[PDB]
Amino acid sequence: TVFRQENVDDYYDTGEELGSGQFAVVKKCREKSTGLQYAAKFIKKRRTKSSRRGVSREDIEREVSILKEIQHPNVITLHEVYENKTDVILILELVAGGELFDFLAESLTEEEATEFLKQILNGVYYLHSLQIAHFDLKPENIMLLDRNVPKPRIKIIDFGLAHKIDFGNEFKNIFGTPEFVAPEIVNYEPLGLEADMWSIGVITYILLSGASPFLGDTKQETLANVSAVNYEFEDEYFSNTSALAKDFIRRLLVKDPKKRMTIQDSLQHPWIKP
Ligand SMILES: O=S(=O)(O)c1cccc2cccc(Nc3ccccc3)c12
Repeated sequence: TVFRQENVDDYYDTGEELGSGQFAVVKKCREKSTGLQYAAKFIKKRRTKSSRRGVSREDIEREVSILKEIQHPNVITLHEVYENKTDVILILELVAGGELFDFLAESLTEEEATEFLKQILNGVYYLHSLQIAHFDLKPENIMLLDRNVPKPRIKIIDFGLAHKIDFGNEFKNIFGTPEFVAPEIVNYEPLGLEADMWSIGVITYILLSGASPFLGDTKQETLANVSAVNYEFEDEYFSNTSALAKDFIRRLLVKDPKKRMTIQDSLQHPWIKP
């Protein structure tokens, strides 16, 4: 699919940088015709077929195709796409409240944690209902709308690893951040919606304790810990956390993806359900 090849600068003015990655950067921007504000993601294209710099057009198109499908209060949405010889430029919904991750650096109560968690689950329920696996859920990819409120509103961002799961599983090598990837990712096994549910378990553990369940001193140690389900609830961190909260985490951090709670299970779990 080809995108708008007019100069994006004829239609938008850019401002503050919001984020920066290996082959992309996100700038706050303002559309000239409406004064409305967005987040412009500049993705560097591959210059040759066999290079490893830039993002393959297949991977860019996958992200765009998935984003075009999305309309939900807890997931980022796409406004427009432009391109030129060097970049594809996604004009995305503006989220300006910073990362959940940076909000966390400022441990949550269970009520505060579930406040965020419920929005994350609602977002994921929407995605999984559309057979979309995110594959990169972590605190850095949970963004706030306004960070200066009691219960901030969140949007799930970063669909750079997201895949449609048309057969209940995809077999692709889809490798994100060791701390947050499920054992099937570590082991290069077929992957499905279940991988996201593991990531939610890791996020929940961190929300409640400020500690990462599988984090080792090196990436290989972290990955080995994940594959072995090498985690425990440290009393120093969890002594005043309810056993039901621990139960919720325990049913997500399960090696066999078939035995892991699904997104529907997680919404009906007694810790979450009203
Ligand atoms: O996840 S995106 O949907 O692009 C996204 C959407 C909206 C706002 C974003 C702000 C900062 C970083 C992003 N991600 C990002 C990803 C890769 C490189 C640089 C930034 C934001």
